[PDB]
Amino acid sequence: MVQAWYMDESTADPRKPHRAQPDRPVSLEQLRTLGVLYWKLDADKYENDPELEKIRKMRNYSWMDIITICKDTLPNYEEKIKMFFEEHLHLDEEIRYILEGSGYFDVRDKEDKWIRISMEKGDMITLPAGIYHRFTLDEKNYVKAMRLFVGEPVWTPYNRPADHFDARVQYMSFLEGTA
Ligand code: NI
Repeated sequence: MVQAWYMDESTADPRKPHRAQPDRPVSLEQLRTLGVLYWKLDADKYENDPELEKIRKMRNYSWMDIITICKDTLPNYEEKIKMFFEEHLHLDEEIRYILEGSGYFDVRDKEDKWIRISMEKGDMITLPAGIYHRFTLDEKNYVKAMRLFVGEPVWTPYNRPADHFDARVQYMSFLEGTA
């Protein structure tokens, strides 16, 4: 089962689990109140999976590619890794389906406290436009992820503060409507 938790107060070593003590787990239902949605798939089948196709058609995920984050293969690795972990938002959904390996997507809750989401092979997530978030590898230091997009992609991050954007305003309005 996909795991998420409130983070501790240490600012060192982003790749460690950083579980708050005592444990404060976060449920998929609480994540939905933040607009964060999740599906579980068989990642071995990703090249030809009717279940993935059902989600892509439902959600209008008409575009995809594959990215591999590995200290060796990935160009500008050190710079990209730093960028990924900077708190930012996008004006579009951020949709990621983990094909191999694992990593952490952190999101702000309604009180602007960090929640860490542990994503592993088979896990698919969408972070809504406007949500403040960041990504890091975990201590296994490897992930292969499918990126999906509603139409032709724009990857631009806006590092916090980015509060003026319509996407952020609309997201804040969405938050008023959930539990
Ligand atoms: Ni992002």
